[PDB]
Amino acid sequence: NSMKNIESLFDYSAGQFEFIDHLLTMGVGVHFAALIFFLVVSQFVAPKYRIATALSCIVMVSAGLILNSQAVMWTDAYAYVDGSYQLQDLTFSNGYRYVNWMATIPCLLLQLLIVLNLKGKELFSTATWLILAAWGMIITGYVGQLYEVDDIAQLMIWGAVSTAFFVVMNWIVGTKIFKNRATMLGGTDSTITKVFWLMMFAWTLYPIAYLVPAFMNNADGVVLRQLLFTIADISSKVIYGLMITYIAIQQSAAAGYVPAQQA
Ligand SMILES: CCCCCCCC/C=C\CCCCCCCC(=O)OC[C@H](O)CO
Ligand SMILES: CCCCCCCC/C=C\CCCCCCCC(=O)OC[C@H](O)CO
Ligand SMILES: *C\C=C(C)/C=C/C=C(C)/C=C/C1=C(C)CCCC1(C)C
Ligand SMILES: CCCCCCCC/C=C\CCCCCCCC(=O)O
Ligand SMILES: CCCCCCCC/C=C\CCCCCCCC(=O)O
Ligand SMILES: CCCCCCCC/C=C\CCCCCCCC(=O)O
Repeated sequence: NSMKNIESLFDYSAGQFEFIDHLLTMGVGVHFAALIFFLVVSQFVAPKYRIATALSCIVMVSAGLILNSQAVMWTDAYAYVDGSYQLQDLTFSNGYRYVNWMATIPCLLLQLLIVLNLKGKELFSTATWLILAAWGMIITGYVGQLYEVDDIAQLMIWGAVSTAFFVVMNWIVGTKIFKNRATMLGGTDSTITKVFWLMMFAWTLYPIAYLVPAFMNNADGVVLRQLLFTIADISSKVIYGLMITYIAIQQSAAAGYVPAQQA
């Protein structure tokens, strides 16, 4: 599965290779550092919204484990031989990120629907359609990147299908946001709209990294992809979770929950 990604096609200078290593290991620290934050502030969240901060904790560990896994796979697969790091074993692939997205994405959507104050039949119903839409997006995206070396044509086609799901997923999310923001407390009706636009931006970096094989097929394209993934992870998971947390607390305060009001 690794011989199918462009990471296996190139040698890397010590600078390119250590930069990629430091990106992944930094992501681990950021994610686990934020996990502690979400764990601490959970006590300041009303039971109605407390599940939202817990799903962030799940996202943080899910991300940190796979970034940690990627970092160790990166240093196992390459060895500095004759002035460059060269592939040794076949143990590094990006497919492990797509497995991470399969898990974290439902949690990210869930935490959104919860602070939107959906409940009951609508929560279950809206969650089912979004998760299925997201899984169709992720799965077709995973199949396309298997061809990122061999058949760029198939990458583009599977990329097109994946984007169809992505567009439908966003129209559902946005529609639920704009039709349910008048229900949000403490002024969080204004914050949620900005969260939606934070999503649009952060999530759109992924398909751009997905296309790096097609417009920058060299060792600097590999660095660029990881840099885009790192920016995207931090905004779609950390910053997004922080703002979800703030909305969960603000509404808890406006709802009379004392620990939130005292914070
Ligand atoms: C031909 C080969 C087979 C191709 C097969 C894939 C093509 C269908 C792709 C997208 C349709 C998505 C439409 C399904 C979503 C409609 C339901 C929905 O979105 O409901 C949300 C609602 O707002 C919550 O209550
Ligand atoms: C790969 C080939 C396929 C490419 C074709 C892509 C077409 C892009 C069109 C729309 C994007 C929709 C973005 C979703 C933004 C949601 C806006 C929204 O939800 O509308 C407001 C709401 O309905 C009020 O209640
Ligand atoms: C870590 C959190 C999130 C939300 C990751 C999201 C990933 C996407 C929105 C990926 C999208 C793709 C598209 C739209 C088409 C090319 C294939 C991708 C799966 C990379
Ligand atoms: C088709 C794949 C299955 C996906 C189905 C998604 C299931 C989601 C179900 C409801 C989410 C409920 C969230 C947990 C309870 C918190 C709600 C609350 O107490 O306010
Ligand atoms: C772990 C549960 C996986 C979810 C399965 C149910 C939802 C699937 C959603 C869309 C399926 C898209 C079809 C992808 C299969 C074709 C790719 C291939 O050739 O193998
Ligand atoms: C993730 C992006 C989703 C959108 C993908 C856009 C689809 C691009 C459209 C096709 C342009 C024509 C493709 C040219 C042929 C290239 C394949 C080949 O080299 O054999």
